Amino acid sequence: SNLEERLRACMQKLACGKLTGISDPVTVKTSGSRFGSWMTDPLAPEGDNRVWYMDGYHNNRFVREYKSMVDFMNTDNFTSHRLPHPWSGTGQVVYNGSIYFNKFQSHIIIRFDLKTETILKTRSLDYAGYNNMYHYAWGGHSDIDLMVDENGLWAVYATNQNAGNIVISKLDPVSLQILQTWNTSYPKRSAGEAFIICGTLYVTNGYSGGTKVHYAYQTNASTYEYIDIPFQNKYSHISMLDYNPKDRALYAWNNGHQTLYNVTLFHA
Amino acid sequence: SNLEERLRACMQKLACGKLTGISDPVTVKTSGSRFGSWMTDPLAPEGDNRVWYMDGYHNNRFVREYKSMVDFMNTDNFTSHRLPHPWSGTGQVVYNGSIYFNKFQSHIIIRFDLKTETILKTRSLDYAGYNNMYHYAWGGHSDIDLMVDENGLWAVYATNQNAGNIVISKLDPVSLQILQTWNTSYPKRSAGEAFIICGTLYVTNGYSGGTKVHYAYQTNASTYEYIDIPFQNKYSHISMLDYNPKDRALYAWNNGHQTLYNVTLF
Ligand SMILES: *[C@@H]1O[C@H](CO)[C@@H](O)[C@H](O)[C@H]1NC(C)=O
Ligand SMILES: *[C@@H]1O[C@H](CO)[C@@H](O)[C@H](O)[C@H]1NC(C)=O
Ligand SMILES: *[C@@H]1O[C@H](CO)[C@@H](O)[C@H](O)[C@H]1NC(C)=O
Ligand SMILES: *[C@@H]1O[C@H](CO)[C@@H](O)[C@H](O)[C@H]1NC(C)=O
Ligand SMILES: *[C@@H]1O[C@H](CO)[C@@H](O)[C@H](O)[C@H]1NC(C)=O
Ligand SMILES: *[C@@H]1O[C@H](CO)[C@@H](O)[C@H](O)[C@H]1NC(C)=O
Ligand SMILES: *[C@@H]1O[C@H](CO)[C@@H](O)[C@H](O)[C@H]1NC(C)=O
Ligand SMILES: *[C@@H]1O[C@H](CO)[C@@H](O)[C@H](O)[C@H]1NC(C)=O
Ligand SMILES: C[As](C)(=O)[O-]
Ligand SMILES: [Ca+2]
Ligand SMILES: [Ca+2]
Ligand code: NA
Ligand code: NA
Repeated sequence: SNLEERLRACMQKLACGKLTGISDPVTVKTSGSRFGSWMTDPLAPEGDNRVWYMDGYHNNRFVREYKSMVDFMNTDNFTSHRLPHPWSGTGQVVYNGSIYFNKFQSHIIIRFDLKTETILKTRSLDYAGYNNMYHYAWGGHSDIDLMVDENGLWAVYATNQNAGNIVISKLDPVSLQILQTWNTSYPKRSAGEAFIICGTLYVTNGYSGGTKVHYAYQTNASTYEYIDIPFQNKYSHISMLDYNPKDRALYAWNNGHQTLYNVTLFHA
Repeated sequence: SNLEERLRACMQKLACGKLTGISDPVTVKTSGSRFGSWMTDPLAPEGDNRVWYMDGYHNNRFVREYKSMVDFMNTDNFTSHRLPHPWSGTGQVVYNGSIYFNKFQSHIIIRFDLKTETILKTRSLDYAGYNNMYHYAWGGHSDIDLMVDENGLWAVYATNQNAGNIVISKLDPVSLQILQTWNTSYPKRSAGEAFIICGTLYVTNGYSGGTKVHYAYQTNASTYEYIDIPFQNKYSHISMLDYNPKDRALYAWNNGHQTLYNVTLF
């Protein structure tokens, strides 16, 4: 049981490569307000296709849980979980059964276990801005963006000591301690969103109109480059874009729609 | 236990990289004739540190088994296994309990199970040269060279349809079928020795003198480049150079000496 998860994690790392393409988005659902996030747990056991869904970016503490991806498309059946604190932004992630989010109007990260419904850890992000200071271009208190890739848990934010440029920190999923930190050269307020695939942070140019990935920072070498990978902004406003390594897709909240993007990675 | 093997094979592939260096050799044993091969199974279970030893490039069918590396260094304590046919060259490999070798005066490959002492599979290598035809630069009927890396079992040889240039084939360890073939443009006669690391074939400039790895063929892209990775030829003649994925080292038969090189990957 434990060796299977160790093996699948190794297989994912072996199939890693540079982002070369983003296919056309599929519309999974039309629901919610203009802003929000949705996601699945890439470390979910066999079965367990539960979709987690958080509407809005402010003073909403209710998380919806859908049974599966198909029940998320066609039905409105769900159970609601009340978080002890409201989240800020749409930067939450669900990882190995716990939801990680930014506490409302703070730089505090909270790990909340979804089965027993209890706070497991609370830790402030050192020098991270908050309260619409280093938001993504679309605003909405998106100062801190937590995400998961083939390597584990990550925090994307910005600090005053870095002139408001994006900072990447690898997090420990249990202690929430910063294991390593990279200073990028990209202003977080000028990015429309960001996502990490295989240790590489990809940053988009904006949130409306003709969007593209145009900056990549490689953490394995602390190098960066400007690129041009366009993707279709089907409903013209994107407020959430995150990669899921289990199904190699970007999850997006797009102007009151929930959409999915297949990605292409380089494989010799 | 099967997933432990499956997880370890994944971990090895994930730790792969480009060859960047070869350390100074260490002389493990002084024995044997001018030509031969020695190796360990990269897929031996824990507790199996057996060293396998084959003296000569012809007229010998007796494989020696030593208990461990330390018994190989300091003792002459070994068991003899008599193969059903003599081997050709020094390009044998031991892999997951079987020995793979080229049968004397033929291009046939034989998989021989060591514990049951049984031939498990026989198959002619397709279009491969034999009998001192497309040998390495040192000769010794080394027409066909079987090797193992992180990805499994390989066969390096030359064909006439490839104008005498090195051909690489990935083999199935059970059926001995050719899964995929790559045509290089490196003339096998000019190759001193060759070995595969992480799907890349490395070819040395000679079996003698100031030896150097100077050619790398990347099978993941069918491209090649010229490199410069010098290593010391302690005893002036090398009849065997094999990579072992488990210990990240090169095993060599250096003119009656058995030596080991550590490799550095990127
Ligand atoms: C919602 O759930 C109820 C009870 O669990 C079930 O009877 C009903 O069919 C479900 N509706 C949909 C649309 O899935
Ligand atoms: C996921 O959680 C289980 C127990 O709930 C733990 O044993 C396991 O190590 C965790 N996996 C990771 C990758 O942290
Ligand atoms: C990032 O920048 C801050 C302040 O500019 C500095 O204290 C820290 O050492 C930097 N870290 C790296 C990895 O460059
Ligand atoms: C991604 O590709 C898979 C298989 O090619 C397909 O089943 C799935 O529908 C695709 N999803 C998107 C959003 O393109
Ligand atoms: C071989 O092993 C025996 C005992 O098993 C020992 O007495 C003998 O000395 C060993 N051979 C050598 C060359 O040391
Ligand atoms: C090694 O041999 C065993 C037979 O005992 C087999 O089950 C296993 O799959 C083999 N391993 C490889 C990598 O071929
Ligand atoms: C290699 O060359 C032979 C003949 O020269 C040809 O039949 C074969 O298809 C070639 N293989 C590849 C992979 O190019
Ligand atoms: C190779 O490296 C290992 C560990 O660094 C060491 O124990 C061994 O002696 C080295 N062997 C050679 C031949 O340098
Ligand atoms: C999308 As806004 C101006 O409420 O941060
Ligand atoms: Ca994101
Ligand atoms: Ca060799
Ligand atoms: Na996120
Ligand atoms: Na060999």
